[PDB]
Amino acid sequence: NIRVIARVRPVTKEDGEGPEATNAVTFDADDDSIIHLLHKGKPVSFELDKVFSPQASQQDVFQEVQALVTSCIDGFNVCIFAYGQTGAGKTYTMEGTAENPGINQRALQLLFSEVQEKASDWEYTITVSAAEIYNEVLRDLLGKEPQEKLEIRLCPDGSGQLYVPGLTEFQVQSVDDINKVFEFGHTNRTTEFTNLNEHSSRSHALLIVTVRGVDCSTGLRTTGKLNLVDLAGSERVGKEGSRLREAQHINKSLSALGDVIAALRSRQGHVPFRNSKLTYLLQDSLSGDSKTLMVVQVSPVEKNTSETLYSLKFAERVRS
Ligand SMILES: Nc1ncnc2c1ncn2[C@@H]1O[C@H](COP(=O)(O)OP(=O)(O)O)[C@@H](O)[C@H]1O
Ligand SMILES: [Mg+2]
Repeated sequence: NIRVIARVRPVTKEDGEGPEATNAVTFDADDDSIIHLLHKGKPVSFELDKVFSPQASQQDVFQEVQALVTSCIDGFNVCIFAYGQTGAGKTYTMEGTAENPGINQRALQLLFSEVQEKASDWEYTITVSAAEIYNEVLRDLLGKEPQEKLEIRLCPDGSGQLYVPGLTEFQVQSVDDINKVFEFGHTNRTTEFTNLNEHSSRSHALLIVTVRGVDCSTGLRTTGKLNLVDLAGSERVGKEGSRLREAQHINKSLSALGDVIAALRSRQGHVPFRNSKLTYLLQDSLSGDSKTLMVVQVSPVEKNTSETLYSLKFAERVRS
């Protein structure tokens, strides 16, 4: 149910030239689950569920996702997380570019094509919401300025399921529709009266896709949730006051996410969902028969081996 993989991005301009850009990440010839880090002259090795090299394409990465996405059609819930330091490629993996679309566009494209193949008795509705978690505050990335703080409430039917009053939902039917939603989101982040955080690297951004089906011949209903999560950057911040508090919020929320996934993966009795807004919000898409994919992004170069080490230790911790 719970899988942890790493993606090593290629060298970027930010990596520079000279000794700092020397390669530090190598691999095993036979086992694609192994990653080797050279850290301050000493080798450290890690085992994950799968490791993607700097040659891995967006399509290669999506092969880890396509089966999860089709299960949402059937009513399963899924979370996909991108984790790692700012600059390691989280947004590239999740959103991609026009020339190289990421997981978000490929997942929605696959949902639309799967829906189009269902029998004529079925009616599917696909909607998207987008939310920001900044310093444990939840706001609607697609909401009207000034965006209020949102509450996470228990459904009043006693099911124990959670909902977010006032979170906006956009109906989408095509990749062109989702592109229009994403463009609106980008513009909406920096309006004059916004309460959204300008620095995307310091907040968790969640794209919540809801897939609702009804078999119109019987009234049978399915509800699948696909949560596409571009996490705040994990890098350590050297010792603002407000910058430090922000870094501490991020550290505690990411650590809580790791605690929750590790507890779920090991099928321990107590899963501490309540310890963070992110894990509490997503608990119905993490527990039970839900499926989770954690994608740990790392830089390949010597300059970043401290943060690569921290990121890969996080990956091994949640695996386990
Ligand atoms: N797999 C990849 N292939 C090519 N370029 C990448 C890849 N991952 C990241 N990049 C590039 O690295 C830079 C930082 O990536 P970004 O997605 O902004 O990282 P993050 O969201 O983790 O801060 C961007 O310029 C992006 O184009
Ligand atoms: Mg980013």
